[PDB]
Amino acid sequence: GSYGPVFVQEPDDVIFPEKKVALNCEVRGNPSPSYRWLRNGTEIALESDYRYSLIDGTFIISNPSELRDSGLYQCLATNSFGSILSREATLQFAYLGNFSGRTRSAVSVREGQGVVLMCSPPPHSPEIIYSWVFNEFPSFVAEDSRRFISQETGNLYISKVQTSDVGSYICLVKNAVTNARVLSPPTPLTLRNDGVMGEYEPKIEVHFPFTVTAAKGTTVKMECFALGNPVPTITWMKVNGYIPSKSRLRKSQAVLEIPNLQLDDAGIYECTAENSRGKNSFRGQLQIFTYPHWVQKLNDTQLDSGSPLQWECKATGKPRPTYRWLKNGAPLLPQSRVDTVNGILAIQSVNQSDAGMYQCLAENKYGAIYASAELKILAS
Repeated sequence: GSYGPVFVQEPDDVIFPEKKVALNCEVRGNPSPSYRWLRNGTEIALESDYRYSLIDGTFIISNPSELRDSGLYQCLATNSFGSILSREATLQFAYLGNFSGRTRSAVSVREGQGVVLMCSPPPHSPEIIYSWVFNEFPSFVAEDSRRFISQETGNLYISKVQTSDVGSYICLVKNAVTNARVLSPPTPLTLRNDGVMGEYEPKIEVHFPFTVTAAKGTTVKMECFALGNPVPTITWMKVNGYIPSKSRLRKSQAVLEIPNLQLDDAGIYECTAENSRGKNSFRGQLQIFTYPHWVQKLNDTQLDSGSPLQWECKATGKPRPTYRWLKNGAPLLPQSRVDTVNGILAIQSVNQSDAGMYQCLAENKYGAIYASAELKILAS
C-alpha cells in the first residue's frame, strides 16, 4: 500500500581477509526506497571511487584497502515519507606478516632450570593462534604441566628443563580468518655445564590481565603458568566466592575457561602455582557488561491533526543506556515543538508537518541500538 521505509536487513560487522567487500542493507517500502551509505558520519559519494558499486542497498568495494576503506558504515534509506538510519557496522582487515629472518641465538640454561622461549611474532591482527614445533614441523611440542604455550604472549614456557628438551624450537602463527600460516627461525635450547639447579618455589611467568571487561554470554580464557622445581601445580579460586560449575580447567590446569558470562560471574579471580618449596599467586579482575537490548520499541502511529503524541522507548544494558531521537535520520534538538526527555517523545498538539520517519536510540559505552516507526497525520 503506502508506508515508509522499514529495515529488513541491516549491515553486519565484517572482517576482510576473491578481492571484494559487501556491506548489506535492505528495506521494504512503498514507493521503493533508495539507499545512501555513510562512513564515519559523512555521506559517501559512490562516484568518488570506481571501486564502489551499489546493488539494492548492498554497498560493494572491489579491491579493499585497509587505509582507504576502514571505518564505520551506515545505511540511510529514504522514500517520499521519510528516512531511516541503520546501525553502524565496522569494516576492518585481517593481515599476517612473515617472521624476522634473523638467526635466533641459542638459549643456555642449567639442568632443572625453567626457560621462556620468545615467539617474537610478525606484525599481525588480534585474530591469531600460536603454535610451537620441535626441530621440524609437523613435530609439534607436547603440551603438559611442564610445557605450556601462551595464546597471549605466544611464548613457550618450559618449567624444569631436562636433556630430552635439548633441540631447536620453532614458533608458528595461524590467522584463523585468513587461514594463513608463517614459521619462525629455530631457537636452539642447550644445557650449561656449570652445575645444575636445585629446588625452588614456582614463579609465575605468564598470567591473565589485571583487568578485563567482557560482555555477557561470551567466553573468557584466563591462563596462568609458573616456572618451578619440582614442576608446579596450578589451582584456581574466586576471591571470596566460587568458580562457577560451568567452567572448565584446560591445558593441564593452566587455563581457566568461563563460558557464558553472567553479571554474577564478575569478581576477582586468583590462580595459585605450587610445589614442595612454596606457593605464588596472581589476582586479576573480571567485570561484565551487557550490550543494549530493546524492551519496548516504538510502533507505527496514526494521529488526528490536533492530538497529543507520546512515544516511549525502553531498553536494558550495563551501564544503563541513554536515549536520543531521530526524525528522518537527523537529530531532534530541544527548544522545539518536539520535546524529548530520555526515552520519551512528546508533542502537545501534533500536525501535518510532523508526519515522517522517527527513530529511537539506546546507547552506552559499548554499543547503540535502533528502533523505527512511521507517524501518519490524519488531516483536518
